[PDB]
Amino acid sequence: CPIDEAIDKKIKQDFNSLFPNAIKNIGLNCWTVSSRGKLASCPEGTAVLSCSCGSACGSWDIREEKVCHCQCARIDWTAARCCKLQVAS
Amino acid sequence: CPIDEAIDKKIKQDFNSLFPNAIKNIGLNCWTVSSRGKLASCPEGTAVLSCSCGSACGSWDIREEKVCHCQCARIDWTAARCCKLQVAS
Amino acid sequence: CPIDEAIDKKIKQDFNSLFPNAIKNIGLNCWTVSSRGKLASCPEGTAVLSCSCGSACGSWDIREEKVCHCQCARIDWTAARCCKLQVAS
Ligand SMILES: [Cl-]
Ligand SMILES: [Cl-]
Ligand SMILES: [Cl-]
Ligand SMILES: [Cl-]
Ligand SMILES: [Cl-]
Ligand SMILES: [Cl-]
Ligand SMILES: [Cl-]
Ligand SMILES: [Cl-]
Ligand SMILES: [Cl-]
Ligand SMILES: [Cl-]
Ligand SMILES: [Cl-]
Repeated sequence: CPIDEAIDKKIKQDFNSLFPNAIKNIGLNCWTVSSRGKLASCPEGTAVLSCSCGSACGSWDIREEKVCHCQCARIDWTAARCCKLQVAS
Repeated sequence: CPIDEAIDKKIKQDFNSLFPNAIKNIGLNCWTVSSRGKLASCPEGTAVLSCSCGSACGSWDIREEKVCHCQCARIDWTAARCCKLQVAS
Repeated sequence: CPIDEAIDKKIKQDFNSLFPNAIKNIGLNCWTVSSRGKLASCPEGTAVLSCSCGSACGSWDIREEKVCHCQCARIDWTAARCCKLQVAS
Protein backbone atom coordinates (compact mmCIF):
# COMPACT_ATOMS: atom_id res chain seq x y z
CA CYS A 1 0.00 0.00 0.00
CA PRO A 2 2.57 2.57 -1.17
CA ILE A 3 0.21 5.57 -0.83
CA ASP A 4 -1.18 4.42 2.54
CA GLU A 5 2.41 3.77 3.62
CA ALA A 6 3.59 7.27 2.65
CA ILE A 7 0.61 8.85 4.44
CA ASP A 8 1.17 6.63 7.50
CA LYS A 9 4.78 7.81 7.61
CA LYS A 10 3.72 11.48 7.44
CA ILE A 11 1.10 11.06 10.21
CA LYS A 12 3.71 9.49 12.47
CA GLN A 13 6.20 12.28 11.67
CA ASP A 14 3.61 14.94 12.50
CA PHE A 15 2.49 13.17 15.69
CA ASN A 16 6.09 12.91 16.92
CA SER A 17 6.09 16.71 17.20
CA LEU A 18 2.42 17.30 18.06
CA PHE A 19 2.24 14.86 21.01
CA PRO A 20 5.11 16.11 23.23
CA ASN A 21 4.03 19.74 22.97
CA ALA A 22 0.39 19.01 23.72
CA ILE A 23 1.23 16.67 26.61
CA LYS A 24 3.52 19.20 28.32
CA ASN A 25 0.62 21.70 28.28
CA ILE A 26 -1.75 19.45 30.27
CA GLY A 27 -2.44 20.85 33.73
CA LEU A 28 -4.02 19.63 36.92
CA ASN A 29 -7.25 21.35 38.01
CA CYS A 30 -8.42 20.87 41.63
CA TRP A 31 -11.30 22.35 43.64
CA THR A 32 -13.28 21.60 46.79
CA VAL A 33 -16.98 20.81 46.93
CA SER A 34 -18.40 21.13 50.41
CA SER A 35 -21.91 20.27 51.56
CA ARG A 36 -23.95 20.32 54.73
CA GLY A 37 -24.31 16.84 56.23
CA LYS A 38 -22.27 13.67 55.86
CA LEU A 39 -21.69 13.45 52.09
CA ALA A 40 -19.88 15.58 49.50
CA SER A 41 -19.78 14.54 45.81
CA CYS A 42 -17.16 15.38 43.20
CA PRO A 43 -18.49 16.37 39.79
CA GLU A 44 -18.55 13.93 36.90
CA GLY A 45 -15.12 14.20 35.21
CA THR A 46 -13.17 14.33 38.47
CA ALA A 47 -11.94 12.07 41.20
CA VAL A 48 -11.84 12.48 44.98
CA LEU A 49 -8.27 13.02 46.15
CA SER A 50 -9.05 13.70 49.84
CA CYS A 51 -11.85 14.59 52.26
CA SER A 52 -12.35 16.92 55.19
CA CYS A 53 -15.07 16.83 57.87
CA GLY A 54 -16.50 19.41 60.24
CA SER A 55 -16.50 19.01 64.01
CA ALA A 56 -12.86 17.85 63.91
CA CYS A 57 -14.28 14.47 62.68
CA GLY A 58 -11.29 12.43 61.51
CA SER A 59 -13.29 9.40 60.35
CA TRP A 60 -14.23 9.29 56.69
CA ASP A 61 -14.21 7.11 53.59
CA ILE A 62 -14.42 7.58 49.82
CA ARG A 63 -17.17 5.78 47.92
CA GLU A 64 -16.08 4.68 44.42
CA GLU A 65 -13.69 7.62 43.84
CA LYS A 66 -16.64 10.03 43.76
CA VAL A 67 -18.13 10.69 47.21
CA CYS A 68 -16.67 11.67 50.55
CA HIS A 69 -18.59 10.21 53.49
CA CYS A 70 -17.90 11.62 56.98
CA GLN A 71 -18.73 8.88 59.45
CA CYS A 72 -19.13 10.60 62.85
CA ALA A 73 -22.68 10.64 64.22
CA ARG A 74 -22.96 14.39 64.51
CA ILE A 75 -21.48 15.95 61.38
CA ASP A 76 -22.23 19.48 60.19
CA TRP A 77 -20.31 19.48 56.90
CA THR A 78 -18.29 17.30 54.53
CA ALA A 79 -15.86 18.47 51.85
CA ALA A 80 -14.38 16.64 48.90
CA ARG A 81 -11.18 17.68 47.10
CA CYS A 82 -11.80 16.97 43.42
CA CYS A 83 -9.23 16.90 40.61
CA LYS A 84 -9.04 16.45 36.85
CA LEU A 85 -6.62 16.95 34.01
CA GLN A 86 -7.00 20.17 32.03
CA VAL A 87 -5.98 20.30 28.37
CA ALA A 88 -3.95 23.35 27.29
CA SER A 89 -3.48 24.44 30.89
CA CYS B 1 -15.13 13.34 0.00
CA PRO B 2 -14.27 9.62 -0.12
CA ILE B 3 -10.49 10.27 -0.15
CA ASP B 4 -10.62 12.82 2.70
CA GLU B 5 -12.66 10.33 4.75
CA ALA B 6 -10.22 7.48 4.06
CA ILE B 7 -7.34 9.69 5.25
CA ASP B 8 -9.34 10.99 8.24
CA LYS B 9 -10.00 7.37 9.21
CA LYS B 10 -6.31 6.51 8.93
CA ILE B 11 -5.25 9.53 11.03
CA LYS B 12 -7.74 8.46 13.70
CA GLN B 13 -6.50 4.83 13.72
CA ASP B 14 -2.88 5.99 13.98
CA PHE B 15 -3.80 8.40 16.79
CA ASN B 16 -5.53 5.64 18.78
CA SER B 17 -2.62 3.31 18.08
CA LEU B 18 0.05 5.85 19.09
CA PHE B 19 -1.65 7.67 21.95
CA PRO B 20 -0.98 5.12 24.74
CA ASN B 21 2.81 5.19 24.15
CA ALA B 22 2.79 8.99 23.80
CA ILE B 23 1.15 9.51 27.19
CA LYS B 24 3.06 6.84 29.13
CA ASN B 25 5.65 9.33 30.46
CA ILE B 26 3.29 11.84 32.10
CA GLY B 27 2.72 11.17 35.80
CA LEU B 28 1.72 12.66 39.12
CA ASN B 29 4.57 13.88 41.31
CA CYS B 30 3.76 14.77 44.93
CA TRP B 31 5.53 16.13 47.96
CA THR B 32 4.64 17.54 51.34
CA VAL B 33 5.06 21.10 52.62
CA SER B 34 4.99 21.25 56.43
CA SER B 35 4.88 24.38 58.55
CA ARG B 36 4.56 25.31 62.22
CA GLY B 37 1.13 26.78 62.91
CA LYS B 38 -2.19 26.59 61.08
CA LEU B 39 -1.09 27.26 57.46
CA ALA B 40 1.00 25.38 54.87
CA SER B 41 1.36 26.81 51.34
CA CYS B 42 2.01 24.87 48.12
CA PRO B 43 4.54 26.43 45.69
CA GLU B 44 3.54 28.06 42.42
CA GLY B 45 3.21 25.44 39.69
CA THR B 46 1.61 22.86 41.98
CA ALA B 47 -1.90 21.95 43.07
CA VAL B 48 -3.07 21.20 46.62
CA LEU B 49 -4.45 17.65 46.66
CA SER B 50 -4.71 17.07 50.43
CA CYS B 51 -4.02 18.66 53.81
CA SER B 52 -3.19 17.16 57.19
CA CYS B 53 -3.34 18.71 60.62
CA GLY B 54 -1.25 18.44 63.74
CA SER B 55 -2.82 16.51 66.57
CA ALA B 56 -6.39 15.26 66.28
CA CYS B 57 -7.86 17.69 63.72
CA GLY B 58 -9.81 16.44 60.70
CA SER B 59 -11.14 19.89 59.75
CA TRP B 60 -9.26 21.89 57.13
CA ASP B 61 -9.91 24.06 54.13
CA ILE B 62 -7.80 25.39 51.29
CA ARG B 63 -7.42 29.13 50.70
CA GLU B 64 -7.05 30.49 47.15
CA GLU B 65 -6.40 26.95 45.89
CA LYS B 66 -2.91 27.25 47.42
CA VAL B 67 -2.84 27.24 51.26
CA CYS B 68 -3.95 24.47 53.62
CA HIS B 69 -5.63 25.89 56.71
CA CYS B 70 -6.15 23.72 59.78
CA GLN B 71 -9.25 24.85 61.61
CA CYS B 72 -9.12 23.39 65.14
CA ALA B 73 -7.90 25.55 68.02
CA ARG B 74 -4.24 25.35 68.97
CA ILE B 75 -2.85 23.30 66.08
CA ASP B 76 0.93 22.89 66.16
CA TRP B 77 1.71 22.04 62.56
CA THR B 78 0.03 21.97 59.13
CA ALA B 79 1.00 19.92 56.08
CA ALA B 80 -0.02 20.31 52.46
CA ARG B 81 0.28 17.56 49.86
CA CYS B 82 1.32 19.44 46.72
CA CYS B 83 1.40 17.76 43.32
CA LYS B 84 2.20 18.50 39.67
CA LEU B 85 2.25 16.61 36.39
CA GLN B 86 5.72 15.65 35.27
CA VAL B 87 6.86 14.29 31.93
CA ALA B 88 9.56 11.70 31.39
CA SER B 89 13.32 11.93 31.79
CA CYS C 1 3.79 19.60 -2.51
CA PRO C 2 0.10 20.54 -2.87
CA ILE C 3 -1.02 17.05 -1.74
CA ASP C 4 1.55 16.57 1.04
CA GLU C 5 0.61 20.06 2.27
CA ALA C 6 -3.15 19.38 2.23
CA ILE C 7 -2.63 16.14 4.16
CA ASP C 8 -0.28 17.82 6.65
CA LYS C 9 -3.02 20.41 7.32
CA LYS C 10 -5.62 17.69 7.84
CA ILE C 11 -3.38 15.76 10.25
CA LYS C 12 -2.87 18.91 12.34
CA GLN C 13 -6.58 19.80 12.29
CA ASP C 14 -7.56 16.25 13.20
CA PHE C 15 -4.99 16.13 16.00
CA ASN C 16 -6.50 19.28 17.52
CA SER C 17 -9.88 17.46 17.69
CA LEU C 18 -8.66 14.03 18.75
CA PHE C 19 -6.25 15.08 21.47
CA PRO C 20 -8.62 16.91 23.89
CA ASN C 21 -11.18 14.09 23.49
CA ALA C 22 -8.48 11.52 24.30
CA ILE C 23 -7.41 13.35 27.49
CA LYS C 24 -11.08 13.40 28.60
CA ASN C 25 -10.77 9.58 28.90
CA ILE C 26 -7.91 9.99 31.38
CA GLY C 27 -8.61 10.21 35.08
CA LEU C 28 -6.83 10.26 38.37
CA ASN C 29 -7.28 6.72 39.71
CA CYS C 30 -6.73 6.35 43.46
CA TRP C 31 -6.97 3.36 45.78
CA THR C 32 -5.99 2.13 49.26
CA VAL C 33 -3.13 -0.23 50.05
CA SER C 34 -3.66 -1.79 53.51
CA SER C 35 -0.88 -3.74 55.27
CA ARG C 36 -0.54 -5.22 58.75
CA GLY C 37 1.91 -3.40 61.01
CA LYS C 38 3.42 0.07 60.71
CA LEU C 39 4.19 0.39 56.95
CA ALA C 40 2.18 0.45 53.72
CA SER C 41 3.82 1.06 50.33
CA CYS C 42 2.40 2.44 47.10
CA PRO C 43 3.50 0.53 44.01
CA GLU C 44 5.93 1.93 41.46
CA GLY C 45 4.05 4.14 38.98
CA THR C 46 1.86 5.75 41.66
CA ALA C 47 2.10 8.70 44.02
CA VAL C 48 1.28 8.67 47.72
CA LEU C 49 -1.52 11.06 48.58
CA SER C 50 -1.93 10.37 52.28
CA CYS C 51 -1.87 7.75 55.02
CA SER C 52 -4.05 6.45 57.83
CA CYS C 53 -3.46 4.36 60.94
CA GLY C 54 -6.92 3.36 62.18
CA SER C 55 -8.92 4.90 65.02
CA ALA C 56 -6.02 4.41 67.48
CA CYS C 57 -3.33 6.48 65.77
CA GLY C 58 -3.25 9.84 63.96
CA SER C 59 0.51 10.37 63.62
CA TRP C 60 2.17 9.33 60.35
CA ASP C 61 4.76 10.26 57.72
CA ILE C 62 5.62 9.42 54.11
CA ARG C 63 9.08 7.90 53.47
CA GLU C 64 10.79 8.27 50.06
CA GLU C 65 7.45 9.44 48.61
CA LYS C 66 6.46 5.75 48.55
CA VAL C 67 5.93 4.33 52.04
CA CYS C 68 3.32 5.31 54.62
CA HIS C 69 4.67 4.98 58.18
CA CYS C 70 2.42 5.01 61.24
CA GLN C 71 4.29 6.35 64.26
CA CYS C 72 2.44 5.23 67.42
CA ALA C 73 3.77 2.25 69.36
CA ARG C 74 0.91 -0.19 68.68
CA ILE C 75 -0.39 -0.37 65.10
CA ASP C 76 -2.61 -3.13 63.70
CA TRP C 77 -2.92 -1.79 60.15
CA THR C 78 -1.38 0.97 58.04
CA ALA C 79 -3.16 2.30 54.95
CA ALA C 80 -1.69 4.33 52.06
CA ARG C 81 -3.79 6.22 49.50
CA CYS C 82 -2.09 5.81 46.11
CA CYS C 83 -2.87 7.65 42.87
CA LYS C 84 -1.99 7.42 39.17
CA LEU C 85 -3.32 8.56 35.80
CA GLN C 86 -5.39 5.89 34.08
CA VAL C 87 -7.33 5.67 30.84
CA ALA C 88 -10.95 4.67 30.97
CA SER C 89 -12.36 4.10 27.53
CL1 LIG D 1 -1.41 22.71 23.70
CL1 LIG E 1 -12.75 5.00 46.29
CL1 LIG F 1 1.69 30.64 31.81
CL1 LIG G 1 4.82 12.15 23.92
CL1 LIG H 1 6.28 29.77 45.33
CL1 LIG I 1 -3.47 32.43 53.99
CL1 LIG J 1 4.32 19.67 5.24
CL1 LIG K 1 11.32 0.99 60.64
CL1 LIG L 1 5.60 13.12 55.33
CL1 LIG M 1 -9.89 2.06 28.43
CL1 LIG N 1 -12.30 2.17 22.77
